[PDB]
Amino acid sequence: YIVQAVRGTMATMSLDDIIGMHDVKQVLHEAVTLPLLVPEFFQGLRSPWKAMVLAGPPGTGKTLIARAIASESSSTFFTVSSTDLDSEKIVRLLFELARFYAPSIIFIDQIDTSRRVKSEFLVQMDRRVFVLAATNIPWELDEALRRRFEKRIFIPLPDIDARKKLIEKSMEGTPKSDEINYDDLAARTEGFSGADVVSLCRTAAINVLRRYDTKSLRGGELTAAMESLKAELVRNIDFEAALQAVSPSDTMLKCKEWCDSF
Repeated sequence: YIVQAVRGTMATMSLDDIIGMHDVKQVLHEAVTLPLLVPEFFQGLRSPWKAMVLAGPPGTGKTLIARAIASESSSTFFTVSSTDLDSEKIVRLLFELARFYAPSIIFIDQIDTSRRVKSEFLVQMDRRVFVLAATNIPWELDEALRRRFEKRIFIPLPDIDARKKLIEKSMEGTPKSDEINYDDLAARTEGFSGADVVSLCRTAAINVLRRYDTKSLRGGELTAAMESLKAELVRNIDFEAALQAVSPSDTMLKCKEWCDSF
């Protein structure tokens, strides 16, 4: 047929391109990578899980860690958003090409989120194909889903040590003064998700543009005032301007009360 949007989801990263999630990494490593590498050990009572759910706040690394395991376990990766916004003529091809192209991992985002959609999903869920699920609100039940996902992993927000290594990782490549304190930034970014840090750095990086006299309007013509922008450094005043603009996202403790209990 004419639906090559599935090939626009396939793949064929690195587990150390991810900062932190040390507990989450060992779980996904034992659950996906090891079973493929020592099958004689992971059979019978040690049969691998065929699916699990990653539940945590938004923007704290669920898609990166999903793609990383696919790279470490040499799995072909299938990424799918839960937005069918006719639609069902894809899952029976996604799972078809997933089983077809050896071991594969299907990551679907926001399972909380087109009528008879869950039909063909469960009708295709119920070689190796490991499904990795992520939701921001695991409170949303639909027990037909909460049943078919036994392992529920809570993936949390970074601590101050993982925050600093994130803040430094984002600022790399960008011109900046040395007077910047990544320890103070880490301390002042308590409660920030992983995506919040990038939004902080993307903001301070362009606060360099805002501290400029915008009357150097120009347009179409390149000005010495615009070749001056290339020399400008991100400074603490930008991070000060960023910290009062970028805010984070009791709110995230519900995933602990949901993953650790029923």
